[PDB]
Amino acid sequence: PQQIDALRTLIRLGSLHTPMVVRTAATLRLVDHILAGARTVKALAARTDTRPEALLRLIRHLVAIGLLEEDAPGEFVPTEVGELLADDHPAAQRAWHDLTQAVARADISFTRLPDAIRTGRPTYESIYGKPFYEDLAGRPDLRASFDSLLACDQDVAFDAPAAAYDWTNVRHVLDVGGGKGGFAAAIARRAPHVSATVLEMAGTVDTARSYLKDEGLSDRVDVVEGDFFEPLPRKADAIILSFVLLNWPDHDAVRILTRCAEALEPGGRILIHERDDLHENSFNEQFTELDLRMLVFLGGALRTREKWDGLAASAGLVVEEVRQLPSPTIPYDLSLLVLAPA
Amino acid sequence: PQQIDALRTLIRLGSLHTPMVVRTAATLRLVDHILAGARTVKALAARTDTRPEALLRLIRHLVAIGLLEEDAPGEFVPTEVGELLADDHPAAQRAWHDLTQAVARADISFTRLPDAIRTGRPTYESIYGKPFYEDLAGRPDLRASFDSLLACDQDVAFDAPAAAYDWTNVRHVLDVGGGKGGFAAAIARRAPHVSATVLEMAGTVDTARSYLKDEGLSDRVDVVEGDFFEPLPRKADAIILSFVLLNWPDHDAVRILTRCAEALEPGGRILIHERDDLHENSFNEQFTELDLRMLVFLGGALRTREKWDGLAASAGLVVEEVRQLPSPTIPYDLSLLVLAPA
Ligand SMILES: Nc1ncnc2c1ncn2[C@@H]1O[C@H](CSCC[C@H](N)C(=O)O)[C@@H](O)[C@H]1O
Ligand SMILES: Nc1ncnc2c1ncn2[C@@H]1O[C@H](CSCC[C@H](N)C(=O)O)[C@@H](O)[C@H]1O
Ligand SMILES: O=[N+]([O-])c1ccc(O)c(Cl)c1
Ligand SMILES: O=[N+]([O-])c1ccc(O)c(Cl)c1
Ligand SMILES: O=[N+]([O-])c1ccc(O)c(Cl)c1
Ligand SMILES: O=[N+]([O-])c1ccc(O)c(Cl)c1
Ligand SMILES: O=[N+]([O-])c1ccc(O)c(Cl)c1
Ligand SMILES: O=[N+]([O-])c1ccc(O)c(Cl)c1
Ligand SMILES: O=[N+]([O-])c1ccc(O)c(Cl)c1
Ligand SMILES: O=[N+]([O-])c1ccc(O)c(Cl)c1
Ligand SMILES: O=[N+]([O-])c1ccc(O)c(Cl)c1
Ligand SMILES: O=[N+]([O-])c1ccc(O)c(Cl)c1
Ligand SMILES: O=[N+]([O-])c1ccc(O)c(Cl)c1
Ligand SMILES: O=[N+]([O-])c1ccc(O)c(Cl)c1
Repeated sequence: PQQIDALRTLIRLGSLHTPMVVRTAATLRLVDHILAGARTVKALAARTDTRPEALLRLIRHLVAIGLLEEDAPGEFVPTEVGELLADDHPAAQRAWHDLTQAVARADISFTRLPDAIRTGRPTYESIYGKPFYEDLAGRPDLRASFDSLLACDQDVAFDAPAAAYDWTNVRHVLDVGGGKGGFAAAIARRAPHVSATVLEMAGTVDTARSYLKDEGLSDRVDVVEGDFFEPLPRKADAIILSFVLLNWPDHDAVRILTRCAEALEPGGRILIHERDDLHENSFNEQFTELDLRMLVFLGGALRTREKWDGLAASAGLVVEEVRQLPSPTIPYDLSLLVLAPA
Repeated sequence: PQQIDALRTLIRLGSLHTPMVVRTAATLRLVDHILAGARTVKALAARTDTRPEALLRLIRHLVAIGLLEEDAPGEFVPTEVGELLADDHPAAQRAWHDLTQAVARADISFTRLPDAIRTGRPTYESIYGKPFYEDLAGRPDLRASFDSLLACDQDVAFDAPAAAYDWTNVRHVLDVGGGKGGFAAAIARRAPHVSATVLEMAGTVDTARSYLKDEGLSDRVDVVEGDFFEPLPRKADAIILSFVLLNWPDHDAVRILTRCAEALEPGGRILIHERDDLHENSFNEQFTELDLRMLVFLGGALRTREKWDGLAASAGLVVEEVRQLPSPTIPYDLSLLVLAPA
């Protein structure tokens, strides 16, 4: 029958149990326990305190989708794909799929995706009771998990964009929504003359200070607790917005950009570190995953190249330059947009 | 980099937004509206009352995963795979993925899959407030949706198993949990001498009677409202359990089989219509989808061939024969197990 291939393709794409099986495996640390020697259902059930027959039924789907394989009778081992759920694999995919950590927990928001397409508004609060960052504020453990996930690739998060900008004429940097201070730290290492300030939320500021202290950068990078919708705590030659604006709908993104514009020294620049696909190039799974997460988590959005041109104008800014960043690790197209006063 | 293929494979398998995007498209009847002439985002937003920019973002992922394609600038059409979401396509995949119909609604149970692997118990009640069939009992609209989904393929559901059994020495049939009476009806057509009784729950009995009335079979197939954990309403030469036992854990399945055994005429047989994969043949997506749905919806289970041998023994029965059924439509391996008193 001619449509069976198409049918199977649709059913697979539409299957909700398959990603939940992957995330359940991640959460139970199943692959770690297997690598440590528990290859049978009875051994793995003991290690995870799960019911043996129910665990077998989970394992059966993990084999069907190619994450595990039955090596000997009743003995299971990870495939090349399944091995990526080992806890210390550099892609950190176990943590990214762990239902007790911030992102896979937030992904439950997708169960109300129709509401988000109707309203353009996030569904996270309807599930967890508070909007995303307020929820993280009330759950320091989730805050910590979130901060660690985002920084899982330091070359992409911090080193590549720091290396792609000329800091020679920069004296002061303000990193707005700067997380644990990784970006500010990478700049400081490359540009010894720079002093930097990280503006962040409660909880994150302590992680940031502790990180910078560990790095021996406390004297060059300070951390300020604050709200980037209010006047910024000081002026700067370079103001960093690294994966900040995508958290926000257009009217909020403009407010943040305007606060940054108002804090620029003469000759200063605003640096945006984000995706910037041309619209015609944006129909890809990397763009849509992050963009749709921003919708249901936060009501934010990824902006295509043509939108960035528009957003800058509204904040009294102009796009001076868009620097296509190298991909030092995985092929993941990122840019550094450089904005100047209009 | 050598692991990028494996990484992409894992990320796709683990993606929760992708099936929710498919189910959102199904629920919004997007493909139907496109086929009817709404090919632009602005036309489709009007037809679905969704926010245009949010709908574009949904459509972008539908293109990325190959369900839609951009035909002309800003105009979208279904692919060969996407066309299967048309409402009248025989595979009924739009309805099976519609979040307001019974099954895709029940699939939200998978968001608590770790609890089900730990306990072996369903998560449906924890989401919807009542166990599965009690919830359907309180929502006649969902009951109706459920009954219609299961019967979407009448050749597989009713005609094939009816044609695969010799009714010559059968005078009375009892179809236990017989749904709308489709199986009983198919037997009645093939075996004019048979009288049949459908035992079902409230609500379903009215649909059954109405269906049989429409079929002109009221005089040969009657419908009884009842509970198959209680003594069965009469004796029979053939007792049908078509996709019933998988709804139930082993101890409940044995109780049902025992009630059936207690209602058999001399020489009678119990006919089980279900999957019966050998365990070594069960590591496939058809088996696991249904098996894992039974776990989280109901705490039920698919039984492999070797389990059926064991279950029959416990009910005072013996497997006389397992008839591998033909697949008149899609390749979906089903059997008719014939059980006799031990
Ligand atoms: N109103 C607000 N004021 C200051 N920071 C805020 C804020 N709302 C959200 N944030 C911060 O915005 C950050 C976005 S995550 C970005 C982290 C970092 N710039 C990186 O590239 O890795 C979060 O750390 C969050 O704490
Ligand atoms: N306690 C009970 N007594 C009688 N029927 C029950 C029951 N619990 C569940 N059922 C029925 O069991 C059926 C399982 S669905 C099976 C439908 C049909 N035999 C077919 O093959 O298509 C449902 O229709 C449900 O109403
Ligand atoms: O083709 N498949 O892989 C497939 C999977 C699950 C199903 O329920 C059906 Cl009907 C088919
Ligand atoms: O999947 N990710 O999120 C991810 C990000 C960066 C990486 O270097 C790798 Cl290897 C993986
Ligand atoms: O889940 N993510 O990939 C993700 C990335 C960046 C974010 O700011 C948030 Cl809030 C989530
Ligand atoms: O999509 N993300 O959220 C994400 C997060 C961290 C990364 O290094 C990369 Cl490359 C991507
Ligand atoms: O994809 N993101 O949203 C994201 C956020 C923070 C980061 O450091 C990186 Cl590298 C990526
Ligand atoms: O050329 N350098 O001095 C230099 C310094 C830091 C970097 O990350 C890179 Cl990539 C280069
Ligand atoms: O390789 N991919 O397809 C892919 C998709 C989403 C991601 O966040 C990343 Cl990091 C990679
Ligand atoms: O996917 N299904 O559930 C399904 C079942 C029976 C069919 O004939 C077809 Cl075509 C599809
Ligand atoms: O979702 N399903 O495929 C499905 C099939 C049969 C059932 O009895 C139930 Cl309860 C669900
Ligand atoms: O898996 N199911 O639930 C299911 C339902 C109806 C069918 O015709 C088939 Cl073939 C399969
Ligand atoms: O797969 N099932 O569970 C199922 C249930 C009822 C049916 O009529 C058919 Cl054909 C299949
Ligand atoms: O040979 N017959 O008489 C007959 C009757 C009904 C059927 O469904 C089939 Cl398949 C065959």
